[PDB]
Amino acid sequence: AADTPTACCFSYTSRQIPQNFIADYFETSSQCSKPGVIFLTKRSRQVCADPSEEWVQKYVSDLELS
Amino acid sequence: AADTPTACCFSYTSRQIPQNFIADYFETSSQCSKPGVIFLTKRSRQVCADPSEEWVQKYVSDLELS
Repeated sequence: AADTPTACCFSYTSRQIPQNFIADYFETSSQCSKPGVIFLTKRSRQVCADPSEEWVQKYVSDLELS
Repeated sequence: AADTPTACCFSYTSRQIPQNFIADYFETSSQCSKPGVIFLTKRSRQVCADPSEEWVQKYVSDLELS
């Protein structure tokens, strides 16, 4: 599907998520004013995170290697 | 719930949706770069629509007045 709305991030979480709550991730479209990663947790919550930060890169990396 | 991603339209459906498919609507955040209305259909398709189009204005008013 699409003309689906596209997910964009305008603020980012202050505080790092327990890595074992993390089920998945994606990168927000380049169409967004800001760049971002969206982590999907096990409860299926979606969280906006700052792609510059180490923990998000780590978590993304770990997710891609698994 | 937040820090959810916010929904933004980057383009608009170009065929008017038959009105009796419409289940609901929301307006996109003013943080998006473009205005929008996301219509939700009876089957749960989310559809981005130009709020400056006449039929969208109509559908929105009809939803609000019932």
